[PDB]
Amino acid sequence: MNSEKFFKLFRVGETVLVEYSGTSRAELLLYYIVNNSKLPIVVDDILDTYYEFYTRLKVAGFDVAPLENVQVIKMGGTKDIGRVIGRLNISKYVISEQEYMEIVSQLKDYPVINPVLGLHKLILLGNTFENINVVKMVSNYVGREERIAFYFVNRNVIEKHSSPILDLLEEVVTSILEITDSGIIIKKSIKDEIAGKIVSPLL
Amino acid sequence: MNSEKFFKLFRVGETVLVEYSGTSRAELLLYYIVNNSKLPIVVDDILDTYYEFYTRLKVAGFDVAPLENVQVIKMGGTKDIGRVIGRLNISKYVISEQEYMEIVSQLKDYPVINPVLGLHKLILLGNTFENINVVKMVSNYVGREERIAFYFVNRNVIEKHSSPILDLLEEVVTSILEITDSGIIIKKSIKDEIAGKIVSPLL
Amino acid sequence: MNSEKFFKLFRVGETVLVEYSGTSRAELLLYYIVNNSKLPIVVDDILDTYYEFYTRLKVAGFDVAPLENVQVIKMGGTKDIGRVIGRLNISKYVISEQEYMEIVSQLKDYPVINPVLGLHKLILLGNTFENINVVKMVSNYVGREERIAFYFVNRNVIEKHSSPILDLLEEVVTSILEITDSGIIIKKSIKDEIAGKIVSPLL
Amino acid sequence: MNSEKFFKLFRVGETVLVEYSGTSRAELLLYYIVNNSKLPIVVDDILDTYYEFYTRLKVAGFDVAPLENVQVIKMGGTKDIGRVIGRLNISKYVISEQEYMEIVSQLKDYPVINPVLGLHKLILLGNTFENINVVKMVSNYVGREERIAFYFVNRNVIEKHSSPILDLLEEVVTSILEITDSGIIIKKSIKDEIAGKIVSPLL
Amino acid sequence: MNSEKFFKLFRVGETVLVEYSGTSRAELLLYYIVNNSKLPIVVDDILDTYYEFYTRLKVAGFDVAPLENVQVIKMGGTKDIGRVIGRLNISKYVISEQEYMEIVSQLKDYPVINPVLGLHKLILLGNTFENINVVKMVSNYVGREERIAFYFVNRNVIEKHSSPILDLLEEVVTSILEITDSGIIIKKSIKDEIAGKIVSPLL
Amino acid sequence: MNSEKFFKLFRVGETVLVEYSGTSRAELLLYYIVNNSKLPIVVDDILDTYYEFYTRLKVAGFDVAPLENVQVIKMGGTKDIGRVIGRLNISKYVISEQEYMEIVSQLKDYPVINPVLGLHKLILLGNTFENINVVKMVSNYVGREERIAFYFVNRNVIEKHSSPILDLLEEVVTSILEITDSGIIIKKSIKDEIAGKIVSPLLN
Ligand SMILES: [Cl-]
Ligand SMILES: [Cl-]
Ligand SMILES: [Cl-]
Repeated sequence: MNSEKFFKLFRVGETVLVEYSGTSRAELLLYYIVNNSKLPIVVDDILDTYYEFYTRLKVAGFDVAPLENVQVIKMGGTKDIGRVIGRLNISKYVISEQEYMEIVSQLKDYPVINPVLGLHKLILLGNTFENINVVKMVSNYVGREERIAFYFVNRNVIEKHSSPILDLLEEVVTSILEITDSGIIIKKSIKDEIAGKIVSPLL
Repeated sequence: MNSEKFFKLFRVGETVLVEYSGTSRAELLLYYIVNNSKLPIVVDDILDTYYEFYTRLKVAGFDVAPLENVQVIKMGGTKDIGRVIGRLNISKYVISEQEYMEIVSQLKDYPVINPVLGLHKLILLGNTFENINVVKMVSNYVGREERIAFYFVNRNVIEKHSSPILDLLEEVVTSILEITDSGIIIKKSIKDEIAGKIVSPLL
Repeated sequence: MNSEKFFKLFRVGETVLVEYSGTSRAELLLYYIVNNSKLPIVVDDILDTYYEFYTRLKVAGFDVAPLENVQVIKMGGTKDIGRVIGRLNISKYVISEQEYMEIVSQLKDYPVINPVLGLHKLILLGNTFENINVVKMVSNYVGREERIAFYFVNRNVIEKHSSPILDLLEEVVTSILEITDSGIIIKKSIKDEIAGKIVSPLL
Repeated sequence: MNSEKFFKLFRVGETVLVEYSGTSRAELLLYYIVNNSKLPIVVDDILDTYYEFYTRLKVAGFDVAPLENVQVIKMGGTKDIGRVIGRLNISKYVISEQEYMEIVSQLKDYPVINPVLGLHKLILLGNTFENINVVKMVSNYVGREERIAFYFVNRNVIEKHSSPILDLLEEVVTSILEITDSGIIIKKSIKDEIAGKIVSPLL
Repeated sequence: MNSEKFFKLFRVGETVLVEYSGTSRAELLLYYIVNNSKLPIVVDDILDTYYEFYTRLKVAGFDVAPLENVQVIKMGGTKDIGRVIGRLNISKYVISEQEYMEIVSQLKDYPVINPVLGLHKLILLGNTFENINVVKMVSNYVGREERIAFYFVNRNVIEKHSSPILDLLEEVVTSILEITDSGIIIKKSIKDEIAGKIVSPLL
Repeated sequence: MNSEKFFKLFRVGETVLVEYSGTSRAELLLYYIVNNSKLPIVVDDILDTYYEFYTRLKVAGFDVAPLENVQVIKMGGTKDIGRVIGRLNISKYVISEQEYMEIVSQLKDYPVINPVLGLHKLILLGNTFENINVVKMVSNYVGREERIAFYFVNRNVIEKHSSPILDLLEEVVTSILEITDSGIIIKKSIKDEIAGKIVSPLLN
């Protein structure tokens, strides 16, 4: 389907959890979301995960120019991809809400489509206490109508490291998508009209 | 069913465990209880869990005025939602029974519906000794006629952290409801007849 | 069946393990055993577990006078229910054998029905060596004709905390009953005539 | 089946592992072997396990005189049952072989039936290194024609504590019996073909 | 099935994860790749793993001269096989990518087929933090058109040591092959069509 | 089939993993390999495991003279069974490869059937790092044509202690045999013709 038709499945302010595995080729959905987007794209890049998506798409033969043109907010890492507009540090595997808000202030083209890559990395690295703060990190932004956030997370990484943390994560978001071989399953949604349905937006 | 009928399933003094998961959208049931209750609402908000429920409902388009109008006793956390009448500290992942009673003594309109949110968070953070004190906290109030308590807990979070603790919790409460896709199961009840039955008060 | 016929399933000196879960509402079987008992009742109350049973029954509308009139030996705890004839301190999660006998001497008119509540708590809290001491505490009393003991234990609490202890426990007792939704399963018994059979004495 | 027939399944020098569970009432088999023995009986009583078996049989109504007349070597424990001809301390959850032999040197009527009770307790108490020493002790006696040893072990206790240890144990013994609800299964035997067969000697 | 058609499944710059187990005889596939590659072969030999593949093929009766003539970069280990053009010390279970780059600067006949052997050894040895740096090492080269890398990893070793790590690895590579008894499963590929298909190039 | 045919399933230089369990009575297969053998037999006895196999066979009624007259290289242990031609020290649950070669230097007959007993014990006793060294110890001798080694290992003991280690072990060997009640399964082999097949060599 058309890019903007897909976004119509969500409301401004939502936090969407996109669960995928290593065989899912999640970078394809990320490309679909960024390519020819009608709204401004802002990527929160955790631990150089955007660079990984980028290189995989580049090798696949995609035109990565669109990925290079979006604005990015790095949280750790040393490989800059896209228009970096901010660089936050990660202490105790969590960012500074103070610094983060000071960075988005330079944005004024709201609303924006906000993909967040690499959250599962932070979770794998920390203990229960630090994992809980990472989730608080996510729930702290749910509802801010400045954007629609898409948290791409490798489901298995989180499940196997700490199953309780995955459950907390699915609880605080408003919608949950799961990339499977036959398409994208809408596990949870604000619109009961689409809950449990499977869509194939890339067709 | 009627909201007046749903509440009839319980009697004053009961402690009801409401088990849910990340895909349950448990906030819908909380909203239902808050918006259809004819008694005063007193929420025990553990670690800003109420703010998360409120935020999810708000984004979902619900009129959340009823939520801001209830009385709230905060245990930890920093996000105020509703009329906060007390703030307790989470020392050793538990709360003082003395300081709590000191706060609830300022209430006169009894009985009340008392939703408790975030207990699983407390449990997830503590060890077995601390978890036991949390369970003891819950059993110490079972039977007090000034209210009917609804403990909303993310079942998976507790079961994966300490399965024994989840079973202790289920033992000490008088009723147990579990939210599923088909509806709400009454897993345990004072009424020996309803056990195992499923109801859909929100349809 | 009327309680006194239920008691005929056992022989004086027996130690009966009553296995239940949080959804069993085991307090119902306890009430049945205590109410109108023709044999004296002596309750060993571990860590205020008797108060929890009492409280759930009271809220359920039972006439709990019978529970307040039986003799009780408390092991730890601060909630007094019934005629407390003794208070024993808990050290390393077991009770002094000397102190216990020192207390049971002030008793006459044997045999007695001896409900023991809360053993699973001692196991959940103690270390592996203390868990073994708990089982040892239980086996020390098997065979004494002055009573028939009923150890009410939350099966899941023990098995999910330390499966080996449950096995040791089941081995030292003479009879094992398991409360299920369909009735009480007699998992083990001295009488090969009832082993594997299910009875419903509460009807 | 009669005593002599059952014993013909084994030859002198053999070490037989008798696996059971809490619900098996293994004391019935021990009674069968003791009461029906033309050979002298010598029991290795580890951590008062003989006393436990004794007590269960007594409460069951069995005539425990035959158990009181066997010679016993105690390893730890404080409950004396039978004619104690020796007492040994358990160092690091193992037994000194030089001290054990110094005790059995007083026996002048060979061969004997040697039941060994409570081995799973020594294992539940030790770590891998200490557990390996226990199996070592067991394999050092295999083959000695002065007796036929029957090691009664609670299978689940060992398996849950250390599965590798159970596998090693089964490897060093010459015969393995497992008590089930339908009868005793011969999991391993020097006699080919009877492996996998089930017998009911207590019928 | 084929010879030159095999390499056509991949594009220059790809990173191929080849998953196998102890019963796969994965060396057969390595032999095939080395012996049928028209491009230069450069092997990254981690902890003398090339020597193990080599000895196994030699014993199987294969002509291993082709294995001895490829260029090799040893990462740890003391068993030289092939033509060692560089050696790297292992520190914190990873190597200096900077020194590695210097070592490969001598290569001037690009592209090359780059088999990497023994990665699961570095993973089995390190902790989570170190395992992440190993995966990081792998993702850093994804897309470099100088070669096509085939990482031979014992799947069970990684999965059983750190399941989260296996999922991270599968995520960062562009293609994944899994050796099975029925043939090679293409679990992931830049070509949508072939994903899920099985090929038997060794026929 | 007699040993002669059985050994023909393998070729010199191979390392064969023989997986068994406590109910397998693996000693019977060992007896079959030793009793039956035109080639010289050399047993690597780790932590007195040979004594245990010997004792079980003895109580079973077998003639154990053939086991008493073979050459043995002890790796730890206290029970002397067979003709001990060497004693090796076990440090960090592994054996020095420089000392081993010195002990087999006295061996004039090649090739020899080399049953290695008790490896799972070294693994059960060590951590992951020491286990990996044990595996290296096995892979370092894969391919030496002076013998055909048969490592008798209690699979469950290794599997339950460290599943990864078992997979690593199965990887470095050239053939894998698994003893079951219906016979010996050939889980892996250099000879594709026999792979996956089940044989019952103990049948006369
Ligand atoms: Cl309904
Ligand atoms: Cl009945
Ligand atoms: Cl055959």
